[PDB]
Amino acid sequence: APVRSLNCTLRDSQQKSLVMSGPYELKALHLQGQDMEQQVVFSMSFVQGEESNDKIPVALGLKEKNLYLSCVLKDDKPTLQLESVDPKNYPKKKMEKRFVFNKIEINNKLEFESAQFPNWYISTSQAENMPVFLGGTKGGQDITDFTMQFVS
Ligand SMILES: Cn1cc(C(N)=O)c([C@@H]2CCCNC2)n1
Repeated sequence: APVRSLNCTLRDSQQKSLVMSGPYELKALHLQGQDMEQQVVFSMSFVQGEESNDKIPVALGLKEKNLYLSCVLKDDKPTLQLESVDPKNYPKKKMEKRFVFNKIEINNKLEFESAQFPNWYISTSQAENMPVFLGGTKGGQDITDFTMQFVS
């Protein structure tokens, strides 16, 4: 059958919202009021992959855009990128592994681990106006847990 998807927003556990910071970067900042329209709306697709009660493979596309969050090596390091795809072919149920995150329930919140790079997570910084990135160090003040808000 088709792939199933939900529209949603994400905020980090410090309650920063995610906005596009150019065509291919996301940044996290504290947002409230009129400026909340700036936040990115995701289409979260429920994709093929290893699954358990608390760990659900997803892709994170930008709603109304042929753009997906993507985990690749860049200058020999696992990195988060926004990658363009052929809009005729996406979303699909068998997304390529660079596009897959394991959405994990953690202490009433959500973590997004790279399926491609075990124990690398979608991360934000403490400071505002910094990129969303793929973090692979568990020590430090980087934020790896989020809440989801459902969108019409
Ligand atoms: C058509 N469209 C979809 C999205 C999105 N997936 O976030 C957008 C952004 C929303 C934030 C304001 N700029 C444009 N525009």
